[PDB]
Amino acid sequence: TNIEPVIIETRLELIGRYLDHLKKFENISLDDYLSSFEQQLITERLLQLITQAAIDINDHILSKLKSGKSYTNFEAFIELGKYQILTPELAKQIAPSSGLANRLVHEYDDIDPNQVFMAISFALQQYPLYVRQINSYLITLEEENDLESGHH
Amino acid sequence: TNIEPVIIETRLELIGRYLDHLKKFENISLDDYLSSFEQQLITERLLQLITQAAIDINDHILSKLKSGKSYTNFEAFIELGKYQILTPELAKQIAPSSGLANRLVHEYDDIDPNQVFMAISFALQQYPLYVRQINSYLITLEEENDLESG
Repeated sequence: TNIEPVIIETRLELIGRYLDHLKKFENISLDDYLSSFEQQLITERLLQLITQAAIDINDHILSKLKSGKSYTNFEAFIELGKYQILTPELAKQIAPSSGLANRLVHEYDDIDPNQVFMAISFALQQYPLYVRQINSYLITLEEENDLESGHH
Repeated sequence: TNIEPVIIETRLELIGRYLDHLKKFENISLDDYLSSFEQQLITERLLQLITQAAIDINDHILSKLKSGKSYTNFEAFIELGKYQILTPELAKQIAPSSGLANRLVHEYDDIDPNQVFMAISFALQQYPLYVRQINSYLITLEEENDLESG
């Protein structure tokens, strides 16, 4: 209806490409990761852009569904889970990771690579589910719109 | 004055680490760069962190030297040059790179690697001078602090 699918689809595509490259680190050992600033830089940027892309999708959706309402990045995930856009279970699991987009940008003097190593596996598990659920939401909206007004 | 040297020293140390790694990309060819997403990710984050660290230093300095006044990231560089904390020549050269910290974070769907490639060379030429000039400024603060005490 009011949401613009191209803004969302573009970001879902980028998240897919970011995840494809992040998956190359799925089996890296702790020792190898902690020894390589270069691999930390790659994964930190990928995690930052995945989470920021998801934040931008969420803000756009809520700007059309809950116009004039303000949400923190954490609250935005939970609200999508309340309205069946994400499952409440995924929303609650993935909402903490929303702080990564901020800490990797502004708390660069305080990045513990042991913690980022864990965030890699959490993102590879959670954000493919996020992409599929947002994508399913788009399909449902389009179907409901087609049913309401005939084929588009 | 009310400046906390630890804030500036920690960011200068981080900029030094980032520049040492960015230096590994000083002589790469553009065609290879365009073909490597991993090279683009590494250099993008290094440029983002260098510029954000400098912005943070500049914001701290000006929050004490010009409290109450607000500056954009571009204007913060120029103001430091105006007060000879940086040279006006370096401040003018380096101020446009200050937008990198925002574009690499929020305009991730609109990054031209050809422009980032150019930004590598600019940052390798300009931010070593920035680090030296800020370090000279810290020394003047320590000298002043030595006078006020002993």
